[PDB]
Amino acid sequence: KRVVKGEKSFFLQPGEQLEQGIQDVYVLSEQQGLLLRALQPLEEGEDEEKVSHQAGDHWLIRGPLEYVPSAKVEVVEERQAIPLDENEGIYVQDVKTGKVRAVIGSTYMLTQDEVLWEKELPPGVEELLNKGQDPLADRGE
Amino acid sequence: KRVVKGEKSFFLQPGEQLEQGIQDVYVLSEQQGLLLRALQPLEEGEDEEKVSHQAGDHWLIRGPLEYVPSAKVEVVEERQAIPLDENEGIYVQDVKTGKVRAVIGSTYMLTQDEVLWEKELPPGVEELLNKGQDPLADRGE
Repeated sequence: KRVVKGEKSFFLQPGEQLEQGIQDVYVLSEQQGLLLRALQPLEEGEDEEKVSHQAGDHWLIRGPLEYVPSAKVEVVEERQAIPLDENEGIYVQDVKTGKVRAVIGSTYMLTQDEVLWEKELPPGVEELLNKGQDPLADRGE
Repeated sequence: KRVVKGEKSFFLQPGEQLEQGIQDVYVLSEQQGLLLRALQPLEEGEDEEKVSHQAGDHWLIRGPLEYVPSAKVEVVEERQAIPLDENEGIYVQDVKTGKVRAVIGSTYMLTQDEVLWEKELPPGVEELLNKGQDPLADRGE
């Protein structure tokens, strides 16, 4: 395969074929991210540094930038951040280890190897959490 | 593409085409603003300074001026200010962090990365806020 991008016009020479038509590039705000897996060992030096991936890896792409998918890379998931007030939070689980924790405070984008963990409650505690906002008359009788 | 603006008349040469017809420019009062996103990295030095944007950014355009959209810029939203008396206010949320606050006083235009946050109340408090303007006879019996 061969990936062609940009303001460019050309002829499909005989033998060639477009894979999935004319596709449009991924522009991303700083509230948006891409999860994407490597099919083959690759080297992508977009900036001065060089990230080197293995043939099964994942990584996350976040920020305000325009990304065109390489031929060796597969896009897995589109991510957004999660907006959190101070004294709000969510429970995330690092599935590489298992360590579920609570991230609380600023807005947060789950990185690679993180998934949302549900917290489960004993029977009747959930009915007491919401009533306790103003349980006045209940407290009365 | 190519953006043509002004008192000007010309012929569409063969091959060319207008995108969406003859369009009219955005004139804006100082109570009106535009939210608009960058598609590609751009440089727009309208004044002496130079704002440099990335390929996913947002920014806000406010004031009394006439704005014609560039080819690299996309208009996202038209904003107005919100008129506020002293000791009135609204709850806005900076979604880049999450920090919901209360802006109170002068009239206010939500900048980039701000959205309105709803404040929710316990059951029965809302019925007591409005009755307390003159709760005379209720207080009596």
